[PDB]
Amino acid sequence: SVRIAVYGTLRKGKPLHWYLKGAKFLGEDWIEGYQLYFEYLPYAVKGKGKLKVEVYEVDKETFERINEIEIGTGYRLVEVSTKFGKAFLWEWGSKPRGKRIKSGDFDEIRLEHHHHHH
Repeated sequence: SVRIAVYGTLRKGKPLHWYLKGAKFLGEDWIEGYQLYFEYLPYAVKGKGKLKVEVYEVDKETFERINEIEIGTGYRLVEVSTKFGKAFLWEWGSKPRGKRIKSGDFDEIRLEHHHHHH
């Protein structure tokens, strides 16, 4: 069993969340020392600010499957502290791209959707 903290693509409702359909959701938390950027993909890089994450417990097979996904190419595995204990997080390994999401919450993009269609 591996504990992971996801801030983007793997979060509930996001493009790759189906990989976590069998995982156990522990709750959300905030990781200090990270900034969030978004172009076509979400990027968490070290910097001043806090990052919203969803923390899950996944089995070995599930973790290995996720860590094999092609899109994970540009991210590297790091460890972060969460209120549920240490967890792994996929940190973007290059300069971030796209606009900064000031709230540190990937859901800010949905708020934009809300503003345009509702």
